[PDB]
Amino acid sequence: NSANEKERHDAIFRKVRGILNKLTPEKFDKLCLELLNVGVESKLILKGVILLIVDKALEEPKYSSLYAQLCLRLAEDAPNFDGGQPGQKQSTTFRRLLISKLQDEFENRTRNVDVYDPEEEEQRAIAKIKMLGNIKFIGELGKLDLIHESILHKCIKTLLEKKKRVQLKDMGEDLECLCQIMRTVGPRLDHERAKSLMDQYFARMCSLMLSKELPARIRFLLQDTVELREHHWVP
Repeated sequence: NSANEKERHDAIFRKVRGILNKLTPEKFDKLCLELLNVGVESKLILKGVILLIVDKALEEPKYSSLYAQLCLRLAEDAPNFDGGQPGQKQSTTFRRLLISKLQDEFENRTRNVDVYDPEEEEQRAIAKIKMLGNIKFIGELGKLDLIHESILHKCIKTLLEKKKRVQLKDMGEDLECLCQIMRTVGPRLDHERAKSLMDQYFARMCSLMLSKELPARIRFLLQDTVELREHHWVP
């Protein structure tokens, strides 16, 4: 294309970043409409929009919920650019690239944590916080059927895994995140084919809720989650 066409694309991306910056529960409705007006033009523009959204989500995980809703709107309204049958769950360009991108962030954020596996200690603690933010955003997307079962199980597996370095006394926020995910996605993941895997997860959970190394709040949070499953997740 031309140099001006490249400039036009770059100005749109700078605009998308601004919109994401001032995104709030109160402004959502309006800014969401603006984003839809300029961020669905083509495949190329969709790729950048997704890159920026995930960028912001990991910077402010507190708003995962908000950004997840933004992805839902785009998934439903953005036009398809790939080349389905009636009654089949919708499949589009946006949906496909979103799934792909989160798989990418998950791999990079994982590598940042095991980079050491002094000053380096402060670095690891920051990467450990990024990984949790990443997992929380994934949970929120799964809730709206924007990502699949495979990556969710991958999140659960890393949260329950016991590293040699880390000590049982330092897994509070890791275990707290797990209970969050479990209450958010647990019911949809726990179907017949998955009985074996899930049974395995909750056994591991029961043998930790009585640990003297974990705070009171943590082991009470595990007990409440376990009890919910024993009740077939029925309210």
